[PDB]
Amino acid sequence: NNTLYFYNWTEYVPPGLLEQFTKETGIKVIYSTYESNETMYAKLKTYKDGAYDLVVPSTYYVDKMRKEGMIQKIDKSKLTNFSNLDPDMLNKPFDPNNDYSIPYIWGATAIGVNGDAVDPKSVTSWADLWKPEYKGSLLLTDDAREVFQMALRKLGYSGNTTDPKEIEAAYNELKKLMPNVAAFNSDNPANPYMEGEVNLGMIWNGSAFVARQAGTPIDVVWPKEGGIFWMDSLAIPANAKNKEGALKLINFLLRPDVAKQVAETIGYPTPNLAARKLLSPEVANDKTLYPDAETIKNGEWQNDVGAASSIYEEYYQKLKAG
Repeated sequence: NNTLYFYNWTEYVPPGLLEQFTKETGIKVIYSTYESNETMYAKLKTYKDGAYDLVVPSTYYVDKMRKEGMIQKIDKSKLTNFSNLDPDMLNKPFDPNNDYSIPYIWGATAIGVNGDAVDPKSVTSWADLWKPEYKGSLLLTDDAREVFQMALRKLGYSGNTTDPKEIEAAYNELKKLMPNVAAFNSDNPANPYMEGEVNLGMIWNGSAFVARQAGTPIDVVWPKEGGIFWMDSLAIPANAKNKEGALKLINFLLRPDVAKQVAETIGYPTPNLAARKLLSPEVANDKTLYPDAETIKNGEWQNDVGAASSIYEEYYQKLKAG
């Protein structure tokens, strides 16, 4: 009866959701996926094929979009399930009062290892991926900031640096890893491991879950230097034709049964606290999904770099060329 345009990352909405929403609301949602923020960005500033009413950027893209005037304000008064959000995902300084973004799903990037093929006790750090022996067998997520952060951490620098010298040094190191790289995948990184065309590499903790779920000896190792933490937030584009509907779609995503239902299917963790008490105990206590306080303490959240995004972005495409 109404139509809504939703652009989101690839494995987050499982078959059955959007339809459920439609049963309830009578709103028809035209769904579209993207595999990276860089992608989603270059699109929103050019076309319609992508999405207009609802998009989902990483919190590190929120200030930059907000500034370009790309996303508008969210009336959270119409978002009555907002109170279910864990308060530790709300004081963030890129949107202190959550007027432009709504926590949706969080996760981590770490080392995925093919059990029945490689000994998980043998890989312990990001540093190990540079060993000559992993030649032509590594999977890398197709994310500039995640690839830099892994090399940046291997060197002892912050993954949120804004120092071109540091970045450049990571670039240099990233060049040594080139022979080891079999693929770049931001679609569903578990896939190549399951197809078994890669032994070890980077892995999102949620897609390794859906893969185990299907019987793949995919083990997740927290690296000695960190683990890359990130969060995806719902935002409403400035040129949205249906912001009223977008706020419905958001409150739907905030009802605890919904979030509960998706998190058990896609494994990525929910910042929805209500929905967390509802989670089966095999999921809620899986430390590769809801890692302990000492482990987030040792990893680092991907944050805004500002104008320096220019350097990561360019230096990454060079890499993907070279």
